[PDB]
Amino acid sequence: AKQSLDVSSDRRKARKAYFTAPSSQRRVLLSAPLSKELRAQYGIKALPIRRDDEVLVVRGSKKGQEGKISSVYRLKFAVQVDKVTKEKVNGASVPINLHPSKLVITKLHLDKDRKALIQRKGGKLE
RNA sequence: AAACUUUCAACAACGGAUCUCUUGGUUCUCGCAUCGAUGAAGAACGCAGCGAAAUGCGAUACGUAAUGUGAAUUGCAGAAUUCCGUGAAUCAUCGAAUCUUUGAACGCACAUUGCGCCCCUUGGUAUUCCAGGGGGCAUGCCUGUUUGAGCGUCAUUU
Ligand SMILES: [Mg+2]
Ligand SMILES: [Mg+2]
Ligand SMILES: [Mg+2]
Ligand SMILES: [Mg+2]
Ligand SMILES: [Mg+2]
Ligand SMILES: [Mg+2]
Ligand SMILES: [Mg+2]
Ligand SMILES: [Mg+2]
Ligand SMILES: [Mg+2]
Ligand SMILES: [Mg+2]
Ligand SMILES: [Mg+2]
Ligand SMILES: [Mg+2]
Ligand SMILES: [Mg+2]
Ligand SMILES: [Mg+2]
Ligand SMILES: [Mg+2]
Repeated sequence: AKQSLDVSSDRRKARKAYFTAPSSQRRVLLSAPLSKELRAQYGIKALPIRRDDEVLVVRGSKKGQEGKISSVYRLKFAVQVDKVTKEKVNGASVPINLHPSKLVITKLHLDKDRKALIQRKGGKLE
């Protein structure tokens, strides 16, 4: 239950705040949990998702597939992961949009800001 | 007997009801006090690699700076060794700037993209003419400054 008179339980307001979120807010909204191995290694549970992250799909119809995130398509709230495609009938190959909450990060793209982000969230960085 | 006409069903039409949704409205409550001659509200015209609008901006033109975040944007195209970085982004924030023609709108005028005058500077053999660049020139009122006007009026003068 809500205890503060600053946040809203209004469903209409929550949906406007989701669907009209700018990209810097959608980055936090498009978070993805880590794997068992990375959660043991880094001490933290979920991070905002990145391009060069390696992921495993754990839901839907492409579950159990691997790849690198080809694109974080924040305008569609989606991630496009290579090796996860739809073969069209003309021979074209279109990327299937995935949600990061149905993904599991199995290898992070680490740089200085990601390391500081892990340490900020309390992570082991090991 | 058909055709025709009528009724009913199924399927197909016409049409967009019903149901289920909802980034909208409505009403109540709480908190706050902030437009403009330092040029507002409003208007017109423009601005994007491909845009008519909406939204945003002003010839620095869907923006510049600065700061925070930290890798997007994307409908295509392009750029993406910049990506362990004073650093992507139609991102957030926003204290520095720009801000066309206007508009209370302020040289005058305006059904004109009309006509002046002043200063500095530049070019044309130029203080005077023509041109370009920059800066000015409204009204009422207040305080002050300077220059004045009035036998309104006081001293001082062979
Ligand atoms: Mg990070
Ligand atoms: Mg009301
Ligand atoms: Mg203006
Ligand atoms: Mg205005
Ligand atoms: Mg209008
Ligand atoms: Mg433009
Ligand atoms: Mg437009
Ligand atoms: Mg600019
Ligand atoms: Mg940007
Ligand atoms: Mg913005
Ligand atoms: Mg300018
Ligand atoms: Mg402006
Ligand atoms: Mg005239
Ligand atoms: Mg005329
Ligand atoms: Mg006066």
